[PDB]
Amino acid sequence: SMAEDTGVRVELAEEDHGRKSTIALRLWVEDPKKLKGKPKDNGAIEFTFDLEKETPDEVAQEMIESGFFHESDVKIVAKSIRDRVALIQWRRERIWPA
Repeated sequence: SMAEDTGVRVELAEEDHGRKSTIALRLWVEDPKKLKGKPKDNGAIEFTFDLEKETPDEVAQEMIESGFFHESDVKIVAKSIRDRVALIQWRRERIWPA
């Protein structure tokens, strides 16, 4: 589905140089009214994401298993990661090459 403002932000922690399989990301809650479970506010959740081996759904599920979000918000977390990773991959394939 089209990218949207889900209430959950996912953004780069540093520039993507395109040379490695991993990128460094940060996730935080921008609008808690859009979540069924209201999390503790301990700041951004940092994480490295492997573009070759990992999916947005697996990382979202690991965040549920770690207690960061309510299980009824898993689809919102997964979509927020997916929207950001799709932009990173577009740039690697369609902009970054000479």
